[PDB]
Order: sequence, then C-alpha cells, then structure tokens
Amino acid sequence: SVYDAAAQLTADVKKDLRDSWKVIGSDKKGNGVALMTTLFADNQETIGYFKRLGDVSQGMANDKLRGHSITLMYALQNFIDQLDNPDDLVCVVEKFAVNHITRKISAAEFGKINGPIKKVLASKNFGDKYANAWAKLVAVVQAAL
Amino acid sequence: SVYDAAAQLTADVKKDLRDSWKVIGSDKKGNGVALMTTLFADNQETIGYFKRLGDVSQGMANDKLRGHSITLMYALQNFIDQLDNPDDLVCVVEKFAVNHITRKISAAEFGKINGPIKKVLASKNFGDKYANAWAKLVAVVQAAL
Ligand code: HEM
Ligand code: HEM
Repeated sequence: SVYDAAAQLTADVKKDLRDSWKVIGSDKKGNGVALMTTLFADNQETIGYFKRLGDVSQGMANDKLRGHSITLMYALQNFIDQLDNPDDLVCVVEKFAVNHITRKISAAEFGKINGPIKKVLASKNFGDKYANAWAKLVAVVQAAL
Repeated sequence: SVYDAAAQLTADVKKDLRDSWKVIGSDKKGNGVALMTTLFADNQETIGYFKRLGDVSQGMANDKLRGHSITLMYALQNFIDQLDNPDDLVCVVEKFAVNHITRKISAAEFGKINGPIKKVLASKNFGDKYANAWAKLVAVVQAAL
C-alpha cells in the first residue's frame, strides 16, 4: 500500500530529507550523473535497461545520460515538494511508477538505487541516518510498482 | 537545430520567462491543472491522446490528471533552470522531445499549447509580451519534434 508507505514519512524523516536535499539538490547535474554512474558501476546487470542512452560509460560526456540524469533530479525535487500533502505525493509517485512499470522494473530492482544513494550521500558527509530517510521515500515508489 | 533555437533566447526573453515563472511556478498544482483543462476545452481533439488519465473532465479530483499536471510543471521548471546553459537546455529538451515523439505528437500539435499558455498567463495579468516569450521557449521544443 503506497498510502501506508507514505504514512512512514514522519516529521523527523521529512526533516532529514529536506536538510539533505538542500545540499544534494543544489547540483542536480553533478549529483544526478554521479548517482547514475554509481548505479551502473555497482550493478552492471541493470545497464541493459538503459539501452536508449547509448554508451553510459561515457558519463557526463554522454548527452542522453546527462539529460536523463538532470531530469531524474527534478522527479526527486517533485517528491520533496509534495511531502506536505500525502494525497499529492501519492499521485506523483504513481505517475512515475508507471514510467518504470512499462520498462519492466520491479520493486526489488528499483530498490537497487539505495546503494548508490548511500554512497553519494556519504561523499557529501551525510551518514546512515540520511540514507535511511531516503530509503523510506524510495519505499513509497516501491509500493507502487 | 535545437541548439540554434535555444542559443537565440535573448537576455530580455529569459528575463520575461523568469519573472513570469516566479508567479506561475509558485502554484504548480493549480496552474498545471488549469493549463491542461484549458487545452482540453479549446482543443477537444487532443483529449483522445490522454486516455491513460481517465476522465479528464473530473479536473483536480482526477488523481492521474493531477499527477500528470504537477509533473508537467517540473519539466518546465527544468527548462527555466537551464536557460543560461544552452548545452544543458538542449539535452533536457531532447529527452522530453522523445517522450512526445513516441506518442506521435508533431511540432504543429505541440504548438497548440500556446493558446492555453497565453490564457493562463493573462489570468495572472501577464500580457502578450510574456506569451511571446513562452512561445519562443515552446519553439525550442518544436525544433526537436
Ligand atoms: C531515485 C530513483 C529513481 C528515480 C527518481 C527515477 C527517475 C526516472 C525518470 C524521471 C525517468 C524518465 C521517465 C520517462 O521519460 O519515461 C526514468 C527512466 C528510467 N528509469 Fe528510473 N528512476 C529511479 C530509479 C530507477 C532504477 C533503480 C531503475 C532500474 C534498476 C530505473 C530504470 C529506468 C529506466 C530503464 C528508464 C528509461 C530510460 C530511457 O530509456 O530513457 N530507474 N527514471
Ligand atoms: C508546455 C508543453 C508541454 C509540456 C512541458 C509537456 C510535458 C509532458 C510530460 C512531462 C509528460 C510525461 C512524459 C512521460 O511520462 O512519458 C507528458 C506526456 C504527454 N504529453 Fe505533454 N507536454 C506539453 C505539451 C503537450 C501537448 C500540446 C500535447 C498534445 C497536443 C502533449 C501530449 C502528451 C501525451 C499524449 C502524453 C502522454 C500522457 C500519458 O499517457 O501519460 N503534450 N507531457
């Protein structure tokens, strides 16, 4: 239930998400590409799903990957902005869930993004506390897959 | 090319885009739904394209339409944020162009959005000068369709 998952976003969790996003969201291009490259490096079995982006090993030099990465960061910006209203958070989460359902991405595979999130957060001096907060947001999307 | 279309957006145009977005973008849910509902009212022939959203006449109450509309506003937020770097604007515009090319939306059909944009801008007292500025940004997307 995406609704029960959304209920897990308590006051403390929402605060950690916002505080960490202020830093991470300030460089969408850089952190977005870092997130994607980390995903591909740590989970090579996921590269097949991104055939449309071409050679993802080119990282920032790949125009399609950069466009994709920047756009992905605005999906997260969207989620953060909807934290105040669960009804709105849910409808945007389901809209994005559809985009992945069509690509045949399961809740389990979507969850593979938690590893990269923790690593990027760590490189910015945000520990486990913050990685767990983000895992709860990711869990809302997983509930819709 | 798309680059030529973007590279042409002048300082005055970007200024008008940013000033109007400060207001329009401060209420993404309200203005996004208003944009979509206006498109369906003035161009009923486009309704068929949005069958995934269910009954679009339900407006705000339709969760799928609400989620689509809010998300649409973040694509625009993305564009506005990339105005000072044509290279980044181009790659995000091309990514979004693919989403519509797959739905068989032509450059001409995409331009139908200019009417609704003009009307919603007018509701917030932003005149022709501003509508012309947005038509120029829409033209950047049309260059990719
Ligand atoms: C923080 C989590 C994630 C976010 C916010 C996110 C966001 C996005 C966005 C905005 C798009 C573009 C949607 C479209 O235009 O159709 C997208 C595409 C895609 N995502 Fe994700 N995603 C996430 C995690 C994942 C994971 C972990 C996988 C797979 C292991 C995945 C697989 C895909 C694929 C295959 C595409 C299509 C790429 C293309 O061909 O353009 N995503 N994602
Ligand atoms: C300011 C102009 C516009 C913006 C920024 C915009 C934005 C978006 C976004 C972000 C999506 C979701 C992409 C995806 O998940 O695959 C979308 C989907 C779509 N757009 Fe647009 N769009 C615009 C104008 C139009 C116009 C004028 C038409 C048609 C006359 C159109 C037809 C569609 C269709 C059919 C979909 C698929 C909806 C669905 O089934 O989920 N768009 N648009």
